[PDB]
Amino acid sequence: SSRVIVHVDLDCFYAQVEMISNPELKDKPLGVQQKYLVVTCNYEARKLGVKKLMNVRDAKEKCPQLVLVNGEDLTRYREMSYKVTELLEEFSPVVERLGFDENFVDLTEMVEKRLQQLQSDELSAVTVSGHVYNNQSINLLDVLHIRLLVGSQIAAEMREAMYNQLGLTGCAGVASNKLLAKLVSGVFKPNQQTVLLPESCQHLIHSLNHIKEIPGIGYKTAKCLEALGINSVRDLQTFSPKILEKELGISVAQRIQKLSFGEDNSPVILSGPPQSFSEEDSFKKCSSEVEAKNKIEELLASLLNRVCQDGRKPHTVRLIIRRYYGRESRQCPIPSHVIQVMTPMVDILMKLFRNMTLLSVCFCNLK
Amino acid sequence: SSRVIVHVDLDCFYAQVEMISNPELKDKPLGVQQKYLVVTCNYEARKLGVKKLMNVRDAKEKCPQLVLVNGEDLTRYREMSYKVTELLEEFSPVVERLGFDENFVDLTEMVEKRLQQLQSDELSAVTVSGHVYNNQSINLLDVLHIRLLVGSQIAAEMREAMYNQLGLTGCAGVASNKLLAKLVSGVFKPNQQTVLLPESCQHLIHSLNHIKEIPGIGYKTAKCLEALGINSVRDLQTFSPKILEKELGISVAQRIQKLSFGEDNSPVILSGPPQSFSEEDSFKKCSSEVEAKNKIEELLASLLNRVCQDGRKPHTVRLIIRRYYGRESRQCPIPSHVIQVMTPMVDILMKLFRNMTLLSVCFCNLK
DNA sequence: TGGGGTCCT
DNA sequence: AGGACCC
DNA sequence: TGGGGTCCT
DNA sequence: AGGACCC
Repeated sequence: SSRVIVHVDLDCFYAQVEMISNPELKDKPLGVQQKYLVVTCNYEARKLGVKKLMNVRDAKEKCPQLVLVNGEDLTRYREMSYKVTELLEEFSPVVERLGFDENFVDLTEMVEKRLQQLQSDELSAVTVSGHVYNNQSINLLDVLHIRLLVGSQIAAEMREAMYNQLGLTGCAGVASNKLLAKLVSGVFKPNQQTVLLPESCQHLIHSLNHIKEIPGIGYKTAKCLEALGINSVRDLQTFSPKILEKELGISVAQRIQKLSFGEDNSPVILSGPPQSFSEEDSFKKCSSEVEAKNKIEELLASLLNRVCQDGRKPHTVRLIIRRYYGRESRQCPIPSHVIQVMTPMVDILMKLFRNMTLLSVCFCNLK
Repeated sequence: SSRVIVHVDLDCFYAQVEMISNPELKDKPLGVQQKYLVVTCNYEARKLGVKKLMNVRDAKEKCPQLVLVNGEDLTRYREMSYKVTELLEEFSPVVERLGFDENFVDLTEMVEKRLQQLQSDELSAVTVSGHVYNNQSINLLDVLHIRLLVGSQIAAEMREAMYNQLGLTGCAGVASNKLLAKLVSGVFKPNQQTVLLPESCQHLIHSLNHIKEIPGIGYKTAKCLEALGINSVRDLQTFSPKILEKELGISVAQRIQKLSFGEDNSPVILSGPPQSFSEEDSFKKCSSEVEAKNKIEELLASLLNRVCQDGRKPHTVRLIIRRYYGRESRQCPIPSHVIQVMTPMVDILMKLFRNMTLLSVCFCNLK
């Protein structure tokens, strides 16, 4: 029943991609910006206060030496993202993407195939590659420890190949399910890896400071957990199954309570090609109304080329909005013959507009 | 590009299935009932006024000689339904179900495979099997007429095999798309078949008396069409694309307007095994409230056995309701280990009940 | 106006 | 989750 | 608080 | 269609 999962997490991904394109930014503290935000920055900058998602100003007045590059156009990041995934796919086919810079790979079959290949002998010489989560002692006679170590060896090879073939660094974490692998991948933050032995599971999960830090617990369930008194991971573990059942509903509840013990049975799912391609414009005050379909000609132009390329054709169009959490969409089929340019598409987007701080087009339901 | 589609439509299906089970009903006018309704009756009864979906009383006082059988339990009808479909599948694999008693089969490849097998000779001796829609003359030199005739030959073989192997009669209609095949299957009503030549398409579509008779136009779009003045099929054909576009939305509108010309590009889709299994109880006044989960133990019992059997296991449960058009549901996952009896299931159905004229359970999302 | 079932938003 | 379609 | 993306109800 | 999650 037991699995060996690796979580691969690329360091400051857009900044890496930009640092490869312009090497005069390598030494220099680098911010990648979108509108008013600094969405990511390389190491040099991070250390001098720049962070997470700061202002192009609250972030410049915490570091004047800031280089900025625009990363609103996601194209190159998207391409390198799939290069990474394809590369992990070549190790083992079942790879799951999470955003552009994370991948889970189920290494179970591969770890076993290596283990069967060793003679009862070199097995005593199995070693770990990278850190062991809470500096825990390894027991070479524990079959689960041996498998996880062989998994940390695959992980280090994924990272070496990602570096040698694509020029990217990143972290990895090896554990027995996706929750834990992703929790432990970030213990040694910059370009390192960690393996979690079973005995330190509670240590890792109790090292969290709030239940929002558990992947799967979002902005909204966390506010509901709070309203109940639940704040630490231990409060969640010990809370009444009943009340939570009856309050977040059986599904959400009996799932996030397992997560609070480090238990998570969800399989790594094969992502394969994307289910949709969409593009957005942000702009606060700026869409008057009707005139700003011009906007609508551009996301199309961009998208059309991308949609093209993949080969597969979209059979659904969608348009999205906000005014001054709440966004609206209208969907419709894409007329069959127009599948097989812009012209009629703009038109069907323009009643999808009229039946109805930002605008987007999505191509969904590819075939 | 051109297709040959057959629509197979079983005569008074539940009554046939019951007439096979109890032959002392064969001569006798037979109603199959559910609650207060006579949902179907065989020929003998139909002719003496009994119809469609009448009262067990407004229908008995239009015919006192009525035998009634209960057909609330859909089990045997459901089994014979799939026997029919499997039998048509053996002619050509792409068969689409519509309710328990209709199937579309795309005969295009099969008609061509027969045509290639004939020598330039016997081709002049191709004949039709059954009626030609508006008594239209056949042109043996028209390649579309020849294909449709070979399609009426496949149809007659489907009907003979359905009769010889399963003991069921029914109608068939052969045409160039599903709209037309289904429109023309019912021209000769009891146990006969009709083939539609292209030149009589407008005749058939204008023989309709209201646009609700066009398959795809339902209760709600028909009321909207009315509100616009649109009543005949010809009003719909001639109505402003624009207004209708802008009023039912581009998708519904540009689709039902094509239908009003007899044009319909939708493929016959392979139904294969069912996407869900559900059971219902009706009862007006009767669910007090909480106590009537007892109800909830039964639909389960029934369902569990069925779900079992198919082999494939449901990963989603759902519960449905109405109070005194509008029904409510709550869905949730089925706990993994309980996939692999009743006990915990009733329980997860009973919070799905408490977060919340009739009740039902659905097993969906089989795997 | 039963007792099913499918796909779309 | 709910609407809309079909039998 | 960008500019993407996925699955569920 | 909209909510909820993740990066």
